[PDB]
Amino acid sequence: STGSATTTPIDSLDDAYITPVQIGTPAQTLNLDFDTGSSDLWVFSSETTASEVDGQTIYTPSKSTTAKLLSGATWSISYGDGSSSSGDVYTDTVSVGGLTVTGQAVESAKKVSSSFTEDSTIDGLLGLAFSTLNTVSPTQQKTFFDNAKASLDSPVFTADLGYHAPGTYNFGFIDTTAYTGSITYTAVSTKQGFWEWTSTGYAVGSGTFKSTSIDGIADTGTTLLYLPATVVSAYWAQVSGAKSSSSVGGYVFPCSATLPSFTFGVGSARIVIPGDYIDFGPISTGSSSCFGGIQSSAGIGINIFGDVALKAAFVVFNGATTPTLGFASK
Repeated sequence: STGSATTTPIDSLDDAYITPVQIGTPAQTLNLDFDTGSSDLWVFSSETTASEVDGQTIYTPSKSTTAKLLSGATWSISYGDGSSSSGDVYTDTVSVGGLTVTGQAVESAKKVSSSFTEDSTIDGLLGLAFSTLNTVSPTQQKTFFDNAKASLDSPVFTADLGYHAPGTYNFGFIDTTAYTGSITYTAVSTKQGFWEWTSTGYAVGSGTFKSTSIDGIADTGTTLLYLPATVVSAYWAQVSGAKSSSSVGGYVFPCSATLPSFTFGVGSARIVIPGDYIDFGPISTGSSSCFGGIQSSAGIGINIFGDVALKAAFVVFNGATTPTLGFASK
């Protein structure tokens, strides 16, 4: 089997992407944030504290003939940005882009933090990291991908995120029309539960490539590119007036600037992030200070190849017995 679903930016900045997902019988379609940096499929629901719901579409398990309470199971998750959610668990039928999993754990939120409430466009998350990170207790649950894997034509999914435009998540096949040149595959460590890999270096604009190992995660659920302070300083030094602002919370730059590209290495291959992808616009409406899309990872504890990086590539998440990651230009 295979699946193919379009993913759409939630706003004009590509802060996140939503993908429609069918849950239950008859189908309830919710728009979920596919997150290769976590491993829980959770939804706003009929159980979510009323004051914490503001425009989201909810899953109502009592209206699904295939929903079953997973008795005694609870979940609770905290994300890198400090947001969180928790609740109980149902199993139900879940379909993405025509690919169906029966008995998928659907984690129903009883509580969500303010950032989730405030984002009316995101009805929940669909985790695509390794199932060892799943938070369900006392019986850990598998991700949608893990459950689908054995049925897939090939044990892979691909992320093809758009820059200010829709893109695609495919399951079970590689669309050879969706990228240019060849795909370069690189080793993955699953030791921390992430799609963790080592970039071979970087360049700023038309500058020379610096060969240096940068361990990080491929994370579709993180907006920006978070890299070591040395790398980030070298990038922003090429933008007149750019500075790190503790009050704003990262590097800002004059909105009058033209940003240089940023290249990262994948083996001997190179992915180029155009400068425009690094512009996140005014820090507040009307401001002439703009927020940068490359930020320091210092204090996170890991480097993160988030959407800024991933949307410059066609990315293969290869879930074979020994997982790997592939990157192609597009």
